[PDB]
Amino acid sequence: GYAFKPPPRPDFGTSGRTIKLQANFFEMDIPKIDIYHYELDIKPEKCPRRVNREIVEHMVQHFKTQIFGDRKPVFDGRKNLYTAMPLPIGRDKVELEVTLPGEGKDRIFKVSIKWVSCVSLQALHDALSGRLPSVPFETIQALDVVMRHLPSMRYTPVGRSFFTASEGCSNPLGGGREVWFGFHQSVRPSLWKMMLNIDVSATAFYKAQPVIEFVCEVLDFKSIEEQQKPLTDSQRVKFTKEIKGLKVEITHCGQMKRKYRVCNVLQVGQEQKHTYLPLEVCNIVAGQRCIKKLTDNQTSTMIRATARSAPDRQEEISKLMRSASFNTDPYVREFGIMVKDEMTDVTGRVLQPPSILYGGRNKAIATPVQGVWDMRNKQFHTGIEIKVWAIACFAPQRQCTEVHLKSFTEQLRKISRDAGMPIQGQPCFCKYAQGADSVEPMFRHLKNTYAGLQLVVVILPGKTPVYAEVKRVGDTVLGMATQCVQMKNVQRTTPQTLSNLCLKINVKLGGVNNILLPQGRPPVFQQPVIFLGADVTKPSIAAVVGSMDAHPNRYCATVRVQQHRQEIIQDLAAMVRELLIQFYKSTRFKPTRIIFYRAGVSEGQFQQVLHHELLAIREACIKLEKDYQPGITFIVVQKRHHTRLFCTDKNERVGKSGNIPAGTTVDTKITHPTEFDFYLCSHAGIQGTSRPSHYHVLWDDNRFSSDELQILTYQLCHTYVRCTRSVSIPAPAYYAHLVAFRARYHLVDKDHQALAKAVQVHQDTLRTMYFA
RNA sequence: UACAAGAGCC
RNA sequence: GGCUCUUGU
Repeated sequence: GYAFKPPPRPDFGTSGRTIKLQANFFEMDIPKIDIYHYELDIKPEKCPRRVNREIVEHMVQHFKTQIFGDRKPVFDGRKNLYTAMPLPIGRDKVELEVTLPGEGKDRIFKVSIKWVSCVSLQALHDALSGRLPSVPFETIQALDVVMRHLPSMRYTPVGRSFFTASEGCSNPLGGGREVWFGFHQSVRPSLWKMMLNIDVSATAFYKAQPVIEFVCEVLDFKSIEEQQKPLTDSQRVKFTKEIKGLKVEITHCGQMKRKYRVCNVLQVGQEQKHTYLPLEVCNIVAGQRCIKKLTDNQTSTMIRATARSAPDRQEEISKLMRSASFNTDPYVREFGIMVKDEMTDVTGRVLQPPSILYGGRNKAIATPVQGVWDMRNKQFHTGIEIKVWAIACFAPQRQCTEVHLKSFTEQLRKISRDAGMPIQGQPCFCKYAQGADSVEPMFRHLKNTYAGLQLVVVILPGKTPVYAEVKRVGDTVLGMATQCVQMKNVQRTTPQTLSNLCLKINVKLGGVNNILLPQGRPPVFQQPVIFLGADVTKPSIAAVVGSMDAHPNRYCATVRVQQHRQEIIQDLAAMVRELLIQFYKSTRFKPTRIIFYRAGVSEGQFQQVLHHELLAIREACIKLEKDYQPGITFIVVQKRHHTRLFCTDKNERVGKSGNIPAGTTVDTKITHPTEFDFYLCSHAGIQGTSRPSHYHVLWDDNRFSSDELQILTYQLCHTYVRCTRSVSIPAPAYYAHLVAFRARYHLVDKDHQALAKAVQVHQDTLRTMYFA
């Protein structure tokens, strides 16, 4: 039924200079054997995943000769149990009773092992060979979890990651926090091998040491003898918050050991048993995190403990590939899996960054220095005659101050005359309001008093719903376009920092700031073209931005509100109806090429977002004007993945980060062959960072060649408003993120009546922006 | 919310 | 979705 699939890729890329890169991939030889599948029905399910792993280890170490023998399984810690060899258990569902011995009451786990399937590895063989259209994910998770279970004992796995132990090292941080610098282990398909994907993770952990030192260090009370007088109930309530939910165990029973469960306060387990453990006998076994409670400065320095440069990331993943030694891993090499520790050789395509045209008096050309360029006193295309405008500071009055607002305004108009704006005069009204209570009479006063008001400036303290109320009022009620600055960019200013604000408020009303070179433009630009971008984000968010003209700066935005915990677009018809009628109003020309975008989508949701975000635009385009179906170039970006690219022996080291140069498209040998995709990194040296941006283009209507698509997408990265810094993701996707957050705030002041009473967006703002 | 880049947070 | 820091033009 789901025949509305992404098309196969028509042609590989050949443009630009070809580079031989070293990706974040590790070559490995995968055999043709079939991995079997078994299910674990665990009773009870109140125990966590680590307790399940310990009990499965107990029944291999206790019932070796009956279920397994020398053939041994591999384990996914919640339900799944895979094995490369044929286990001697078969169809027989043994409801094995795990008997951990105890003080009278033994810990009884009722687990049943049942054969489910024999997973054919020839399916993934046909997948990476290119003769299958789509790569299966169940078999890629089986190949992932082949290499989990032996490192599951040494590194306690949560999510799809690993949490390393202190291999001869130590780390204190304070407040009961330590960093467990493991790694995000993954495997991704390719052409030749299903090469491994290792990225460092480096998260926090709540250690594996008993609760005496915990009450020594977390409550900062190392001795209770000095605290002779007891405190109030607050330490008891904090004890109830923190101590409950952390598993302890006994060690006062000789060789007989077991693991206990904590649900009451320390009143371990039920109150009807005879095993109660005070603070002097509790021992916490590893595997406990995510129930953390501390201030965020430890989180920030823990983020610093992960923040590593790209050559440092090369050395760290190379050290991890040496020290963990997955070829020396016993059950992995018993499973027929061996890896190649050496970094791969991948063939890529570095791109010439396109020369842009800015208009104005000179109309000369500026070229990017590997994805980055500055205007540097070069006038843009269409400046806008700003005559009357207003300031409505909705921060408290001490923050937005008068002489600093005057110097911000003056340096804004002076750098905007340097960049080519005819800003006429000071703003007429500079009012200093308080908050979300009284937003409406002064907005009515600004609408009725100053006729033809062009822009209103709003100053905000931070994340607060006076912003939410002013955005809802300004884009639904009466209709002035609201641009918002915080004082953190007003108090400290640099010419870049306010030049980019003047070019945000340039396009806020509407105008053209940049145009690509007609010689440098792809042949899509010889026809009219609509650049579209979607975003899914307390009801939830539907928000889509489309452009206005062939000159790629003028856009406009739509907002709707949808039900929560849903990441689909369902009201797309009204959105792109408004976008294409505003295109028709803007240029008197129906655009011929649709360039769709969406930022931040899950990898498994692609067929459903294809189903609801291209059939909806098709039933909208039959509703706008008859015999009008422009070709859609649907590009779905990812921006969060564990797949990196590293420079070839530092041949072209750029920046202090040491990452790869900008535009380095890689489609062969590490990207998925069988579908329509490419990697792209349009970045520079920032913070110490290794990254691409996976532009998995999900639909091309007329099936243009991907050589044109990648250079058009690189240009569209260099058609942002803030194109002064490399924006890495083409412009309507990031506009869509802004307008998505806008729809989010549009409904916070409060079935769907509260939603339906504040969605009637005004006609005086849908021609303008409310997001940049 | 000048904008960007991304480690997780919890 | 959620923030919280670091480095930047």
